[PDB]
Amino acid sequence: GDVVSVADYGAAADSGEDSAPAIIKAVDKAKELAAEGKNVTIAFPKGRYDIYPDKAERRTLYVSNTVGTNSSYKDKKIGILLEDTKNITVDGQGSDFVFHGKMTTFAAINSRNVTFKNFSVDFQVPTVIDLTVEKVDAGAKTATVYVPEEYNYRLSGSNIEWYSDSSPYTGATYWTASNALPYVQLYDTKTGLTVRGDVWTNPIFQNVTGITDAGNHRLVFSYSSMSDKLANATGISYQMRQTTRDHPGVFLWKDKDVTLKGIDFRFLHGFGVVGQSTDTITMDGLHFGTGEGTGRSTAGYADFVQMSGCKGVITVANSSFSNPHDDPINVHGTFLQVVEKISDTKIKVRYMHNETAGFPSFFVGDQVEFMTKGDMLPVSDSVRTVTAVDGPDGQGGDMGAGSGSLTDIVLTLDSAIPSAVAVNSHVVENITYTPEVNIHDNVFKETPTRGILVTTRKKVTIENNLFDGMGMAGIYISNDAQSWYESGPTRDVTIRGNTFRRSGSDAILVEPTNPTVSTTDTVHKNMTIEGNTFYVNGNRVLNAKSVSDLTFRDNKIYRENPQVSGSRLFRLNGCKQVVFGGNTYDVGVKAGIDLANMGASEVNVSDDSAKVGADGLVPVTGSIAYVSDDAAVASVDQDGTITAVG
Amino acid sequence: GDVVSVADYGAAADSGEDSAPAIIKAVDKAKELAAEGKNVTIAFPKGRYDIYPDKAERRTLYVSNTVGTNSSYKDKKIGILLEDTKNITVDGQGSDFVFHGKMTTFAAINSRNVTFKNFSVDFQVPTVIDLTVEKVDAGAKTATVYVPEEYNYRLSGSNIEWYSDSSPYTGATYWTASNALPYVQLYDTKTGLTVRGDVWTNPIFQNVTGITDAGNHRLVFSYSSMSDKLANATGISYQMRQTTRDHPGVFLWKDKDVTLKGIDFRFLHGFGVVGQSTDTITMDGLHFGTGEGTGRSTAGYADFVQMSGCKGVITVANSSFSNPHDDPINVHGTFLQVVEKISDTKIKVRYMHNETAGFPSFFVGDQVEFMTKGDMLPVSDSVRTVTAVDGPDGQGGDMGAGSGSLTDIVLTLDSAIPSAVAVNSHVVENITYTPEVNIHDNVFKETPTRGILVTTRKKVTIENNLFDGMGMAGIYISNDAQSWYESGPTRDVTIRGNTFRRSGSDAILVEPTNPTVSTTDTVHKNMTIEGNTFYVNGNRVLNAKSVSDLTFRDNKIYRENPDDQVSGSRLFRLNGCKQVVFGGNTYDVGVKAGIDLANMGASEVNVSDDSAKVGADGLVPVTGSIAYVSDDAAVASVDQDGTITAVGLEH
Ligand code: NA
Repeated sequence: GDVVSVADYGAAADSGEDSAPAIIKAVDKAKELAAEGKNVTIAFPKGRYDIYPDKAERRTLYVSNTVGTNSSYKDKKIGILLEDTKNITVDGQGSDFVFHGKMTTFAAINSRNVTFKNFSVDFQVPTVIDLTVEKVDAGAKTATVYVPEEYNYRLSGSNIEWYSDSSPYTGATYWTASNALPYVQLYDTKTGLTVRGDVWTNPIFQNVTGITDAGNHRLVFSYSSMSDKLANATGISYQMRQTTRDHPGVFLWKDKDVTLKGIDFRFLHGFGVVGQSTDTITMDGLHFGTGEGTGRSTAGYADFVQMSGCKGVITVANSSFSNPHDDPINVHGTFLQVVEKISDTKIKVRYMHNETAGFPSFFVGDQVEFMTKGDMLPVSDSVRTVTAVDGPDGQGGDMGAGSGSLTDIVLTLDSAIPSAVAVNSHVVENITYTPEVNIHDNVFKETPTRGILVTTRKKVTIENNLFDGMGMAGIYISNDAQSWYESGPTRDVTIRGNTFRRSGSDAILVEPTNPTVSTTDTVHKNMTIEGNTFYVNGNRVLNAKSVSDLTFRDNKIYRENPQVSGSRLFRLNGCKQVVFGGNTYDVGVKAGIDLANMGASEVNVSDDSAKVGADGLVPVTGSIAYVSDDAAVASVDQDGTITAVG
Repeated sequence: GDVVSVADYGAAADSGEDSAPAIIKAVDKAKELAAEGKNVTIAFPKGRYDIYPDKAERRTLYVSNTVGTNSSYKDKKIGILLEDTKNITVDGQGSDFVFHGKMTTFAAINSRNVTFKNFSVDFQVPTVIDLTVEKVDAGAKTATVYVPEEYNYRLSGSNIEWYSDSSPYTGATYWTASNALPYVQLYDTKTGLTVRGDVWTNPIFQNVTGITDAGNHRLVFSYSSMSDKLANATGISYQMRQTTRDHPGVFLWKDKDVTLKGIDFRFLHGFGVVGQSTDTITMDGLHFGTGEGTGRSTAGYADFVQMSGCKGVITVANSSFSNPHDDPINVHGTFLQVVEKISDTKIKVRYMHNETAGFPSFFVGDQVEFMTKGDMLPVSDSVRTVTAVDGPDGQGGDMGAGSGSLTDIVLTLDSAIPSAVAVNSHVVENITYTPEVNIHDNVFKETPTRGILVTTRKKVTIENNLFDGMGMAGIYISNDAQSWYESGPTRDVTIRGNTFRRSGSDAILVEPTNPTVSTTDTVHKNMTIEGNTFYVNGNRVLNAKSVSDLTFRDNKIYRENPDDQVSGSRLFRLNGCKQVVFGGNTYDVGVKAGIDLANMGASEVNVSDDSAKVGADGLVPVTGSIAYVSDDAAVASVDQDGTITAVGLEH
């Protein structure tokens, strides 16, 4: 089909000029051709392109999991915007896109069969400031801090004043900050592990007396007092930032069949890639991670991939994720709480978490289901179809008659709702906007939080991924109408063929946040965890709450560093019909199962070495153990309990 | 009956002279008459009697829960010893006995129907040193410390040197120490609560730069800096001591029908009242606590009452317990571990904890039962009778052939032991030496640890007691072959009509220490908790592990401070229990009448006749269909499971 080259609309490769106006003109041309029925490629002759926010498209938008209703951030600048169109591929052809200030890099709204491919994404001055403590001198009370080339600063006594680049149009500085930015997390240059410590206390900026420029991108800080934190800082990168998610990194809203492939995300400001009310998104060969040509380490200001209230198939494939400041992937919807029963067929529901509000979670024709918050179980026979929606449209206007509030949506339903549905005790899930999820052949590393969060009732496959060094659970499946109000329950989860290394916590945590644990129904159903390799070092493999038909089979559990310290490998809390079979365990791990809110009759270990209600410490295999005559023998009984240590 | 007066053997009441020799002479006379079949009273004309260790009876003795085999402490001085006799009553007639140095106060060994009554027990210089920080001055970096009159000290430099009184025979001081003794616990004079903090770090004695005598029993300590601990020390009494239990406070070994009554224990050195392999001990009207005529606060160097491997009936009645340095009461036996199967009818068993060893836990004719340590369950059909014993006799000699070790006993059994019994995996309990227990109408306060420990298969009744301020569980029922090796499983426990106030932890904790939670049989059986009152403030009422036939009924649960998602624990936790019934309990508004479950499902728990909720908070809402709420208070809406659904402000 047709090719639209940005060079024909004012944007030369490697020009040092602002390409934002030319890109708008190229997109306008592409949409003209697409409206005639053509398949269009917007091509970027390979090179660097700078994209500034000043003249970029501006839209009022309410974006899941960012800033909720906050009027100070409701307007977004968007570097490349495909709006109300179809059949357009943005082909960077290997170009490097450099964005400026605070803005969204690219976005598609109300569009179908759109693709973004083959470019890198970066910011001139990233809004996460990565400072590495290269050496500390407790005697002189100094610290030598490496400041990457990208950042601009002015020294003023004991103060350092950070600033971005400036607008070419007005000379205004896009942003400034002073000394320690609000949040900091820790990347150990030695181990490659990223963790959250005390995120609100940066030891670089504690008791500073003066700063001097030692040249070659190094500063020397001087301190009145030498705290223990600072004394141990050698080799630690302190990655600091504001936490306001003022823009999504990428926004895919009310689209259908979106593809992102072959994109190198070297830095995303504000948030990650946000899919919202979109049918089918494919993410293939994405690399979230700083390049070779930078001393920076942060690639994400927050999460990498957020798929909120989507449907169709969400695919994440052949991609890598390194150093976000929050979870790499979260696929979820939003529970809204019943706050008024207007009639048997009409209810007002409310966004209860202050970072998710202001956009539609319901359209006419969608199906919804009601849940009781306390046990997080569905109301029997509570599926209804939406026949009218009055509330925010996500752009500052009204759907239907509107609701008068960015947090409230009035729904009319096709028949009377169950009489038990009441204000505050019940929430509503849009069950039409639940996606199938296929996350396979990816690499997750340098992550302080969880690896993957996924909560959908459709088919979930998490397969052949490597999780290396997740600071919290590798995979986390919740379902929550307590703090986060993220739906929904799972019905078909397969976790297969993954490897878990250097787990900072449980490898797999299933923890819906219901305070009431039902002993007769479960929140989640039909979960299979098979063929995985778990390297363990004192944390659990599986900690699962309120799952029925849970199978853990044919996995391999190895000690990472090959009376007994560490947790039993397994914990089950209010589960039903649990089956263990065919797993292999290294000698010396606690292949045992802690039980909460349930008895042993619901756990079948007849085909496995794991022990219910005991340590299950795995002894040497066979009837004869070969032991050095200078080593001690710990005798292990048939439940995996040590009886004596010589 | 005949009377033997200590005043006829050289004792002079209120003389300050050593009465130990006169007491020995008087006991020798009483034993003569007792052997003639007479019922004898040994009488003390009312007054103060001083009893020194120098000329007191000395006995090699191995004493449960003190120092085990340690040869440095095997010999005990005993102020009043009834040995190998019967039908003797020591009647103090209201006298005050003051002991000196480090010694056991009184003891009865291998004696029948003996009584001690009607005296107070104290030490000239107690071996617990109670120091009260009365004032702190952060700017001056000083603390003003009250030192009770009873203690002797000298200051040298920034050091304080403690010393006892001196022997009247040799002139030598019985003991000395400097600065902080090894262990300290905290009595808050404001609240009456006693706790353990960092017991190995005394803030009075960190960073001291000077000590000044300020007169009237006060010292001013000066410091190079003021730690947060010391800054907040005002009104806290720091009760410090060594921990070596070199003597039992009282020792009742191999007796039958012993009575202690109307005794005021103002201070016991070394350990508490120890019953050991004794059949029936009655304790009635005992008051463990410092009197009103001292500034001291510690009454016990460690525990108050230890009944180790006894049988018959153990009664503790009408008594009070204030400020020990360990649990007021522990009734238990000792598990010994199988360490050698010599034949199908002969085994060697071993004392595994280093503070309990060197004495017999088995006698010919006793019955024993075998347990698997992992799940702490009995081995089926494993009750056997002892036909021979080779091991320590408790005073440094051999029973039978001996065993060659103070920790090891060789038992011969009447028939072959079960074949599943093996070395190390199995332990033995003497089930003959398991007592009935009746603890009633007592008061427990000012206690940093647990109130009552009891592990016996015989009938247990804990009834109409007051527990106020226990730092740890009020009642603790374990059964342990893991660290402490204290037996045994319970079969008939009733906890009735008690009141628990200011509970530092769970009110009642049942926690055998089996690492394996058997899914079939329970460690404990038949436990009824009824008619008690629990004042609660965020801790649990009942935390029970591995009990079958557990009934919690007709109790009253009140909020301790009736002015105030939700903080505090659910009131109940059950771990591997069976056939549990809750019924007829009453709960104040705002308590979490909910039940946490571990290693068990909800169908084991019958709450049909109760408000408690399984697997939910069970927060108790305002009673009735109308709630009267101030229009400046918020409403928290509570669902049927006791879970909060919303918190308003707008009603
Ligand atoms: Na088309």
